[PDB]
Amino acid sequence: KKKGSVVIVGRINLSGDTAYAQQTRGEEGCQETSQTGRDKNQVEGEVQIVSTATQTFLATSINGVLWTVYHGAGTRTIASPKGPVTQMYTNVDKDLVGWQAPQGSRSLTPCTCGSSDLYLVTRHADVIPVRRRGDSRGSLLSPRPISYLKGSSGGPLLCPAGHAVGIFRAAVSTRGVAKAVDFIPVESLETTM
Ligand SMILES: [Zn+2]
Repeated sequence: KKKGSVVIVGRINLSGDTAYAQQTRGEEGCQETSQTGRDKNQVEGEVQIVSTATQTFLATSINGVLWTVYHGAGTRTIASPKGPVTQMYTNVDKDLVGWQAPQGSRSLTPCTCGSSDLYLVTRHADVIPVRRRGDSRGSLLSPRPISYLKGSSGGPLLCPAGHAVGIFRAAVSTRGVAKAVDFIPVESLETTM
């Protein structure tokens, strides 16, 4: 057998004054699209909700590349209107993969602000303040159970101006409580590019 494609199943809408998740495809259509690799749904926005047959997570467009984590996507293609699209970037050492950004998506601009006051966008459209603590680390201003972050890998960390600062990769927790986050800095994306 052959593994299916990653499938865009929704998005995190950041266009207005309120952030909210939108679903664009149900479970049945997702499984069919994963097998065929043919997705004719219109794509919009910067942060996509994506799914395989077994996992769901996020993917974020930055600089014309739709980025996500290797531990979610593996080496899978992504479904597109013309069929499955092969990864343009794969780096298991960074837990990073990327495809060409879908037609209709909007790309975040890489941050050049040098700010340490960040915001993590989750699959439930929570915008979580995060204080940057290193090249790949930031602390939650309000810790919370890791349950609330599960499924948000591939989502963005944003600066106050809405630039992309990094891609959410892993949670740092003590007794099931997430106190910090580990992320792929945008500079690591820009180098890979
Ligand atoms: Zn910025």
